[PDB]
Amino acid sequence: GLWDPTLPMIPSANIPGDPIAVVNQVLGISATSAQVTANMGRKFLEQLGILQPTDTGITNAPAGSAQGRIPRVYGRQASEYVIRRGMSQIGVPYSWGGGNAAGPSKGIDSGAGTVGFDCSGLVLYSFAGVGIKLPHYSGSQYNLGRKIPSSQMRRGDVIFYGPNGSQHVTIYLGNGQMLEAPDVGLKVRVAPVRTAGMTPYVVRYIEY
Repeated sequence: GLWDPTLPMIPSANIPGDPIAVVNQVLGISATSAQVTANMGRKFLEQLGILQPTDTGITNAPAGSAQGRIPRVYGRQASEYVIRRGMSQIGVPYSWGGGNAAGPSKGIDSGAGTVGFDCSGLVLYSFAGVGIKLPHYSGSQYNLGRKIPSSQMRRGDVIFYGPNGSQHVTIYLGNGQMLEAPDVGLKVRVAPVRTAGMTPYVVRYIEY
């Protein structure tokens, strides 16, 4: 069928726009995922020695393009930083609708009382570290980046499930393993790649 039958066979949480990501009620400040992501992207570009005045920090490339703001010679470094961000969240609770560019957050519905990540929240959190700003919905994430045949997926590519990638999303680690925020009551985990429900393409956000 069209779905990974180990997970709920429904579209993933679809949270619109540019959510508030950081709140400090003592200082009186708040800022959105796009603001936090831009900040991280500028820092990353500055650490590569390439920050320019025209850089907002959002390092997004046009959907389908094989060229982006992060130079190819630095793409492995960028991918490894994204993977280390994601892996640092191993053990954080799953929460449906949870997560933003700054970390786990309260979800919606089954995730309303849990600070955690859902599938697309973990992906967006991870990639935010290098300025790549992703929407909080797996199906919208599936329409960005560049498609790679699933048979040719590589470490750092992003695996999708369900029609239009709507059900679930994970980060491929190589060697048949993936990082994911799986389902209610579980934790961010490494698990074997599942092929049931997998789309015929993975998405590459960082070229190298």
